[PDB]
Amino acid sequence: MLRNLKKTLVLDSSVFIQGIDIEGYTTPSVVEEIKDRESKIFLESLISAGKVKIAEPSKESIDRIIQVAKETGEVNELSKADIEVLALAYELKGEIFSDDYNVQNIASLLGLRFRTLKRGIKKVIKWRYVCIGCGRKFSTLPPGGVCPDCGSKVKLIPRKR
Ligand SMILES: [Zn+2]
Repeated sequence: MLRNLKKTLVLDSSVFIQGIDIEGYTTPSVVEEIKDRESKIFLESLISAGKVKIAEPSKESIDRIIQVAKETGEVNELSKADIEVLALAYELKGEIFSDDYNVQNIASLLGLRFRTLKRGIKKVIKWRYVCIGCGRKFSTLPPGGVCPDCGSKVKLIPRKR
């Protein structure tokens, strides 16, 4: 009776920060660090409403992030909650919800489909030019349109996204 639910989905700490009513699983790891009132009452209520169920990842799932992470460089430079949520969803091959700069990247290189929020920029810029040699990014054409880092020519590129 009346058991509407989405497909598999895992929710991050940040989802309980913004006020995003959604369903799925939550990490008993991250909730230990959730000290606010909004992000408590909301999380606990959705839990008790059976919108979200408790699940922490397998070790191999954590180690999965470590593999691709040590290949991209920042291996443990990411927070534990971050790794924990992401890992779990990769074991389920389901879905994720978050809106962090690293969280977005990791799910990207891991190939896992996720949702994120209506922000757009909070410090970053657009850009539109690329060196051909050292592959340096530019937002403008340098003098001669040549690379102040390798001397090679610079050319235009497609959209950021
Ligand atoms: Zn260059």
